[PDB]
Amino acid sequence: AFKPPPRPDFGTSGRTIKLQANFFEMDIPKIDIYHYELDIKPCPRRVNREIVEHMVQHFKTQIKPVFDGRKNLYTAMPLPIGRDKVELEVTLPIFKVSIKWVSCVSLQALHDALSGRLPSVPFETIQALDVVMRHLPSMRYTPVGRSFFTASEGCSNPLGGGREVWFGFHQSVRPSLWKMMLNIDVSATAFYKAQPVIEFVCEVLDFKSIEEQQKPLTDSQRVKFTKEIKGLKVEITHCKRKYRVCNVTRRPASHQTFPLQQESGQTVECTVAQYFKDRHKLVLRYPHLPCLQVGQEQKHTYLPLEVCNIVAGQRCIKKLTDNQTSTMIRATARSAPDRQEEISKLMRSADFNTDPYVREFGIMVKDEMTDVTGRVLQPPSILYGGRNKAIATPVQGVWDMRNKQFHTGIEIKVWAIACFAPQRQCTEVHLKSFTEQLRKISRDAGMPIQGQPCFCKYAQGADSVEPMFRHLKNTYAGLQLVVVILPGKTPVYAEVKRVGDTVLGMATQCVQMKNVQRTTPQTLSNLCLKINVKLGGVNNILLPQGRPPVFQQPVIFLGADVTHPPKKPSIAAVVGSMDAHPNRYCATVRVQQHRQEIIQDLAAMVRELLIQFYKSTRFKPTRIIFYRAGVSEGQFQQVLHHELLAIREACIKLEKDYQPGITFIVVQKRHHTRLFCTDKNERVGKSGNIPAGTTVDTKITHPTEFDFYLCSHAGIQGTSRPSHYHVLWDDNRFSSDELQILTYQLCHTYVRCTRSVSIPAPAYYAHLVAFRARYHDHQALAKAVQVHQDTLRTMYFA
RNA sequence: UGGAGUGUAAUGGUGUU
RNA sequence: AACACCAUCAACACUCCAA
Repeated sequence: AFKPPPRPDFGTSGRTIKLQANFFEMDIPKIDIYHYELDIKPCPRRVNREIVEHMVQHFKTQIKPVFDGRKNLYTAMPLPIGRDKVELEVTLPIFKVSIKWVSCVSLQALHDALSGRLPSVPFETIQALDVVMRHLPSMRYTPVGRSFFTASEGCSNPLGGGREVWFGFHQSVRPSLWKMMLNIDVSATAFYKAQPVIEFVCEVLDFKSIEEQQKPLTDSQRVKFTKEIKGLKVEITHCKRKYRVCNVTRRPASHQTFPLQQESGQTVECTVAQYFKDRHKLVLRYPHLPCLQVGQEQKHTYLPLEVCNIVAGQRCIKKLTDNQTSTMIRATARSAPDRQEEISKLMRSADFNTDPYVREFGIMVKDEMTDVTGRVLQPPSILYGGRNKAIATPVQGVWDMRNKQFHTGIEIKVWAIACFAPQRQCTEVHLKSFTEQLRKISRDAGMPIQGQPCFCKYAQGADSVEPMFRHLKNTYAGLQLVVVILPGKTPVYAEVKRVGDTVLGMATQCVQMKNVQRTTPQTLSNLCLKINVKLGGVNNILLPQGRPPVFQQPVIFLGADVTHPPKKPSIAAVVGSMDAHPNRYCATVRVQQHRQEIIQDLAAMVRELLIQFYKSTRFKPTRIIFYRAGVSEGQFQQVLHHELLAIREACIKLEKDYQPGITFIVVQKRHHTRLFCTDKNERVGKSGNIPAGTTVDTKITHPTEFDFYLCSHAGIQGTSRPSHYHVLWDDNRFSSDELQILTYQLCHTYVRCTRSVSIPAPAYYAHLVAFRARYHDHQALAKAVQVHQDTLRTMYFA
């Protein structure tokens, strides 16, 4: 449970399709770079970079480095130092800096690591290279999180009010098969427009000009302007000095008063306008507008609008209106070719091969994106049943149930209707029409509604939920489903899930109000999928004969994900397959320490599933496929250490000396890796993304370890995010082709739609279970997520 | 709450007049 | 009570499901 497995082979299945990734090939010298520790007493990163810059130029006689922003420093060539601390002093129109030698980061070892010589890739080297590549834009651009942003060169994309659209990019140095690469992905966000506050007022209050009004209109405009400007920074323009607006004056600049404290003699009552007239010899062109209160309320510092400008680099947090969000998505999340050309454009205007800090270390980055071969895997046949037992073939990652019926359809004979929407806006005609339509779609799907509901009543208040269901359960012998019509976002849903999933173990299905009023066959169809799954039936199965050889022996599939609160316990969810299709899953959910991604009680959970598996299959799993979702790279060593043992432990304490092969895989949807079609004809749909099933396990993947990219879904909008799979462990010794095909095939067992999803069904289900347990003093709440006896044996989370 | 896709700080710590 | 720094994968919105 210590070392991750090396990549066994390279996949050869599927048709090859020429691709380009957003990785940029880097040329790195064999020189050793020198690392030094800094000690600065007592400061923000920008201040540190500035201080280091001064220290660089002011100590050139004694001693062109790159800087981390925090105590960490690197140089290309060595300098006059020793292990001894060398402390000095600098001055900013006042700091003490201590430079100490640390280490010699050899890039020869990096070439040896990328090559077959050394198995391990030195992390310190990756850190160093990243610091080098980031030192310039950390000062040149506006850093946000792990990205760098900036304004627009020519045109200015506006949003209205004081906002505008700033574009940016996220860079990170990554290792590859033979050559270090620079991963870069563009992004965009909303900053505050660098304009005079007078114009900020104009734009916020919908003024064509400031001279449209000469007297303030109302307190409400003061509140609106305050709501927009309170917290922002502004710079002054009659001296330079940057200030932070704390409030807005009620009174005009001509009447807003303050204690003048004119040297000795203390205070005299003076108005702001009069102050600017006397002190700064400035008559207010617009004395009638109120003032910005800056600094401390006790300090009484006020400023007229015509001397304040809003400083740039201020990102917005305020809510965005319809036009703002529209213009945002109408200028970002563009099609794949557009994003591609934007990244190319970015690599053109950033110009890394000309920057001095980059040139200092003799690094060369390719101005063209990385060409990668790639291959599109083959979609599995989906077997439907009914009288015809028709087959559905996924085309472009999507299929349909046209002239097809469920592999195992359930004849629904007893069901109920409980509408929580007001009858005023939800008539009985709506309910009856919805019932007819639903019955038709149901009978067509292979899950026939054999007759009218045995119950149909309006209601109100969450408090009506718990009593009623009991009554409903005791009156009608053998009811199968309870349908709950909801009027939109409501805590009622949460109570319906509480009573339904935990208390009685009754199959419940909520439907939003509007979908009862206006009904489309698609909605009713997917809804029927959900119903048929919730009642223990089987929508569709993978073609039995068309499966990887892993299915030749009893194998269980596990999915795991963790969800964290907005102080409250986090929750980890682990699901497991219960047949050999594999269509049916059972869910286990636990509560945990705050924001602890490492699943603590995993072992126990696994045990349950394993036990349940046997109970459902009368077979003991010879193999365990564990899809862990939600963990990033920096956690792997930790997670792989505990959870794998937790899995293994669960296999030992259960029966004898039973140790099946565990295949620990990590799913990742959150990463900065993009893929584009080289051939224009290979583009798919309006978004022009790569075809569903696109697999890449070369060039841009890990040099030694077992990882691969898989885009298993069709891009509906924007640019697809290819799901990343990193095999942290493999006892079954899978081949690349077999495991990739297995994954892509498990991406088709999602029962909520007739489409291929981005991540495998177990992981998705785990996410759904976790997010479901979210709606449901620590040991008290620990029993709140424990679902019902009968609910356990179902897929309620769907 | 029919479904899929993709766009965008909180805490504990040290410290401050 | 504000303000600095170091360690740490939920909401909202849009697109698509006529010819």
